[PDB]
Amino acid sequence: MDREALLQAVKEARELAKPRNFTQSFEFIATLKEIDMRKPENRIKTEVVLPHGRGKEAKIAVIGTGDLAKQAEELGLTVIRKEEIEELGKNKRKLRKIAKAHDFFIAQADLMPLIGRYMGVILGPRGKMPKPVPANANIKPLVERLKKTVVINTRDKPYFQVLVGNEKMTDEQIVDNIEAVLNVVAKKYEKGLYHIKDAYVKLTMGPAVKV
Ligand SMILES: [Cl-]
Ligand SMILES: [Cl-]
Ligand SMILES: [Cl-]
Repeated sequence: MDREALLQAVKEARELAKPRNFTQSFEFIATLKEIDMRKPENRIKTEVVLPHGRGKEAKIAVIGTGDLAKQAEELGLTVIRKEEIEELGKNKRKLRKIAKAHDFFIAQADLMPLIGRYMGVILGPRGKMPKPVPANANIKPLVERLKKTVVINTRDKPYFQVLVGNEKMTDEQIVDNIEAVLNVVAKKYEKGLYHIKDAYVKLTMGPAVKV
């Protein structure tokens, strides 16, 4: 599965897709062979920074006080202050809304207990448990990475699908992004990309094109 094959798949996925009145995203899909997904160690749940980003930036919320909140404000992010944590635990409807509206959460490390007690019941099952940072952290670099980040998640099945860009990006960009995703698999298993059984590219409402 070389770059030429990937470009061909992206190109055809783009061409086959019917026009729709929204900007469609590119999705990359892979099945795995000869990997025992019954062993938890073989499962993948890994963030990947896409070199050209997602198409539209991921939305990030920050749970923090003091200078963490200041930084979040300076970066234009949703801020959830310490007082709001208990409130959101009460108002789970609102918490669901906030969870849906964001792709990643960053949290002041010392707030993790409070977050687990009150918000984790909603965030955890959605895979949006916050990632902790030290209270003195400069979060700008992390935020910039997360804006371009997608998650590869197989759960317990030899399959994943992941966002790799949108149609306003170039084919070359989509392929770079797909390569970044594949590198996770390459690094994960002893024989790496040997374990790719079949791979596909599609636009949101277009057909899946096999690589
Ligand atoms: Cl990465
Ligand atoms: Cl969600
Ligand atoms: Cl291109």
